[PDB]
Amino acid sequence: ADLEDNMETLNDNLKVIEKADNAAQVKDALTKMRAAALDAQKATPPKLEDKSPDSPEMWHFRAGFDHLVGHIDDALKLANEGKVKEAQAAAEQLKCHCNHCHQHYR
Amino acid sequence: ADLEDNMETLNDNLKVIEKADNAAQVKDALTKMRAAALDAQKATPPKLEDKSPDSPEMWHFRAGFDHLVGHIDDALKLANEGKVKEAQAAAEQLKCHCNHCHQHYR
Ligand code: HEC
Ligand code: HEC
Ligand code: NI
Ligand code: NI
Repeated sequence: ADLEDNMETLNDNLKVIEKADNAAQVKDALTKMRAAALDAQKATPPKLEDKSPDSPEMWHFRAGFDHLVGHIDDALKLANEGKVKEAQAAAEQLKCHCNHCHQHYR
Repeated sequence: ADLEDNMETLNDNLKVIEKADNAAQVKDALTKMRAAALDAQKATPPKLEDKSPDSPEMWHFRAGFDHLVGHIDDALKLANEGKVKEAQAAAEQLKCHCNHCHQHYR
């Protein structure tokens, strides 16, 4: 959808992952998070409306989603190994990506 | 100084900023962190000793310090413009940079 919908999706599924106790639930939530992050990367945040596409600010904004997606992919691999707790710990650590982008651009 | 020397400097001074009794101590600690990070950026982590200066792992390692230096510079700017409580709040967010790189390479 749009950036507000993608953001609550990300937040909702972090909670799902912390709640869960098996690999399938974690995998499903991470998969949902991955789609939301890639969709949000296409948007321009309101505080960067007139910035150029390759501007330093737009570059760092887009890079933040690439990096979030990379670490979602890393947590997905752990869940696919049956390493539930390690996948959950990796998911919890995604909050650093949320907070970093927010402090720049939210 | 080698890598774990720089890491001790980063660890000690991040704690100084949180506990500092005055603003001059915040700036001085941020300055020491910045120097340690730029030195550490020129190191090879032991888990990557088998990688070239061009490996994707060495690239992400170097970029982590670039980004940490940028955010130290942001906090230094707050401190230099007299907004030292804001600089302290920004320094607290630096721990995510530590945790992210450690997740990969520590
Ligand atoms: C940039 C690279 C971001 C990353 C990574 C994450 N978010 Fe985000 N978020 C971003 C912006 C620019 C905004 C402002 C939206 C606006 O239209 O002003 C937000 C906002 C949120 C919100 C609030 C939703 C709202 O309608 O205001 C939430 C709940 C949120 N973000 C959650 C969130 C989480 C949990 C993230 C990590 C998993 C995350 N975001 C990453 C930009 C970016
Ligand atoms: C990569 C870009 C890193 C960033 C950013 C930070 N650290 Fe780090 N740290 C990194 C590596 C590769 C290692 C292992 C070094 C080794 O030779 O094994 C470390 C290690 C530490 C340690 C342990 C020190 C030791 O004697 O082994 C500490 C206390 C430490 N790091 C602290 C630290 C802090 C507080 C950081 C943020 C401010 C931080 N590091 C960033 C790689 C990276
Ligand atoms: Ni990473
Ligand atoms: Ni940044």
